[PDB]
Amino acid sequence: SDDDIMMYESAELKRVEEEIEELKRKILVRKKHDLRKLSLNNQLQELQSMMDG
Repeated sequence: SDDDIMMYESAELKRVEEEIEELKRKILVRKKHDLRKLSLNNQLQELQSMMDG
């Protein structure tokens, strides 16, 4: 059964692949999240300074 083992490794490779695609999807969600968070942080700073002077 060395082609049973091979079928197991083949199934494990497919699973890891789907994890990497899922991970890549997360990272992209997180980049857009963090740009938006940065952008908001700047808007609040401009606002604070506007009330300052």
